[PDB]
Amino acid sequence: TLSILVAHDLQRVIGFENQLPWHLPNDLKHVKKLSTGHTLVMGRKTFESIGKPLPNRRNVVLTSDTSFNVEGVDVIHSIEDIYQLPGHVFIFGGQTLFEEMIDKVDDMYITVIEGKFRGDTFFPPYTFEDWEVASSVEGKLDEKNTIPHTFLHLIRK
Ligand SMILES: NC(=O)c1ccc[n+]([C@@H]2O[C@H](COP(=O)([O-])OP(=O)(O)OC[C@H]3O[C@@H](n4cnc5c(N)ncnc54)[C@H](OP(=O)(O)O)[C@@H]3O)[C@@H](O)[C@H]2O)c1
Ligand SMILES: CC(=O)c1cccc(-c2cc3nc(N)nc(N)c3cc2C)c1
Repeated sequence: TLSILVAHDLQRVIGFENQLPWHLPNDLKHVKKLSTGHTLVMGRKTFESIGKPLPNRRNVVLTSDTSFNVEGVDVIHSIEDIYQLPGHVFIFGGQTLFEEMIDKVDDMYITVIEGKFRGDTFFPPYTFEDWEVASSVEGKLDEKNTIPHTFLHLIRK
């Protein structure tokens, strides 16, 4: 299975100045639950933003930099390499990876952040004409999670 994993706001903002624009611990728990024991593929900027691989999954970084050889990370240099990765592979960002992969993936796990943030990077437009809502789950709000959000699993029709 090849899936997208993304959090985007009401206007599809995903990032600002190489960080996520919001603080939402519940989304990180969601990412942990979905991708633990599987594979994340991410662009170089996304990797540099987190600074080290996420524990307990295969971390794969797509970059043209042939000097990239980082402990605990596998490197790939072509989109085509993604198709050779075994098991459940999640396309993890950022904007450039999402744009390159949205027409190729089987499904998408989207956290819709129900607010409008300042962004400099975006998820590409998509239409529910093309995507079946396999599930839609409102996230719970509390002291540590104060922005409304919804977890959508979309499957290509
Ligand atoms: N909200 C979310 O779900 C989410 C998730 C992830 C990231 N983000 C945000 O997304 C933003 C970063 O997105 P971005 O588009 O600027 O960067 P990115 O997608 O993370 O990384 C872009 C880099 O990936 C490499 N790359 C992409 N396609 C390639 C290809 N076909 N061949 C070789 N290398 C390729 C290139 O690295 P080289 O230049 O080294 O060749 C390119 O400069 C940040 O703000 C981050 O916080 C948001
Ligand atoms: C430290 C850590 O796990 C962390 C910190 C800030 C942001 C993110 C982060 C959260 C994310 N959430 C979702 N739904 N999807 C992604 N593709 C994603 C990607 C990254 C990089 C992760």
